[PDB]
Amino acid sequence: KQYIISEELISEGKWVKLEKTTYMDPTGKTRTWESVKRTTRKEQTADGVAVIPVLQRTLHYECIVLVKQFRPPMGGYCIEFPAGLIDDGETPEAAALRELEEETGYKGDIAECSPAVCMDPGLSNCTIHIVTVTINGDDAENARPKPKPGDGEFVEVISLPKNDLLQRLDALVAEEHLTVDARVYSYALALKHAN
Amino acid sequence: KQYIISEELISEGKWVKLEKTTYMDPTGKTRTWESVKRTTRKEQTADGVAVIPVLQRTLHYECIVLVKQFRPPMGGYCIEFPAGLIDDGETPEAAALRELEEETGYKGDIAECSPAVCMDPGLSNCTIHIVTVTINGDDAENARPKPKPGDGEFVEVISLPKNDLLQRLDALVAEEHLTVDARVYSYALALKHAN
Ligand SMILES: Cc1cccc(-c2nnc(Cn3c(N(C)C)nc4c3c(=O)n(C)c(=O)n4C)o2)c1
Ligand SMILES: Cc1cccc(-c2nnc(Cn3c(N(C)C)nc4c3c(=O)n(C)c(=O)n4C)o2)c1
Repeated sequence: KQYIISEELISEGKWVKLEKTTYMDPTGKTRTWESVKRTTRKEQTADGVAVIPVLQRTLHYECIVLVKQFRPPMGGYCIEFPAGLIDDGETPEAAALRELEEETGYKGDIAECSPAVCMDPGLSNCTIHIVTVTINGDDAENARPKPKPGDGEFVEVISLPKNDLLQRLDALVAEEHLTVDARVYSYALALKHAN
Repeated sequence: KQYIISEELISEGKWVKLEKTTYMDPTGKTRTWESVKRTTRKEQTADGVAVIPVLQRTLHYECIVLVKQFRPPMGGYCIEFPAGLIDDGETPEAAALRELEEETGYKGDIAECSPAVCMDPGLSNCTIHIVTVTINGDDAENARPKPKPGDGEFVEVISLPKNDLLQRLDALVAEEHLTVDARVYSYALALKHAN
């Protein structure tokens, strides 16, 4: 009932561009929006993947494997699902598994993969697949995960119990410029509400 | 050990600006990032709020109150938690209850409120509080909720049972294409994952 009329390039970087979006509202009136888009999408179903890595161990509660990373847009460190762009010709599942191993060293198994879901629709067209990945933490390869030799990134790995995720997130994040990712927190919230 | 070095304005719009961010990695090397920022943040705890509205009625499943609206950056419709900017001097909780009532007509009670969390930390500094808000659907107030939408806003309200959220989201999307918000999906996903 609403439709895009035109989208005009305002400013383009290497990774991200800014667009003026002209669209029609249901009354037939023309309106505008400032839209942020990534420049790196080609034939992918979404810009990237977020990985929900479930560390499964027979002697432990399931943990969610999270990464702590400096994020320049945030001017501080962030606790996130392992995440990254889907490479050209790569599947969400493949990107998820690769990205998990690159960032954490864990070798996971696909559990499930979401449709493309939007990161911040009121602002950007950015989408990810949320790929749930199980990690056999008792398997010897996963005994001591190494974020797979060189990477170029500086990533601390954090494993938090699934049954206490939200509280463990709040605890971590009170100390300064360390922010929880919104999706991580949404996930944590539902774990808490569901019990 | 990592910190923002300089922030260079590339392009500033009314709602959103685009910056090239120079930061110091642990190696002592300077790197750049393209960062998106909202222009509308003031002296706030976060830019805005997302509301997780749990519609509660005796002898009924809890429902999650979601909103559907055309999102120009997505050039299509998205299913989201009610969300909007925190006004000046406003609390996250107050913004949440206000935003919930504006979009859905529901008058809710604060259940809990998150710290500021990142909408998309790899791209923007955008933060929200995720505010869980319970709605007594048996109260006369909420018998007949009336949205009070803003000039430009056209918001459809969709209430999905909490106990079957992920499926009902899928069901919605099968009926016709829309994008589910990532925070909504993360929430829905965790409801199934819980335990
Ligand atoms: C922090 C946060 C979290 C979730 C949602 C929001 C948000 N949703 N809408 C707005 C504000 N907004 C309005 N209005 C409220 C009219 N118009 C807008 C915008 C807008 O942001 N842009 C980028 C625009 O281009 N136009 C035209 O903010 C903000
Ligand atoms: C879709 C999605 C969802 C969640 C996280 C990401 C993401 N996180 N990092 C990247 C890729 N990236 C890299 N690298 C992987 C080096 N560098 C970057 C970027 C980058 O996006 N920008 C905006 C940049 O400015 N520089 C410098 O993508 C992508």
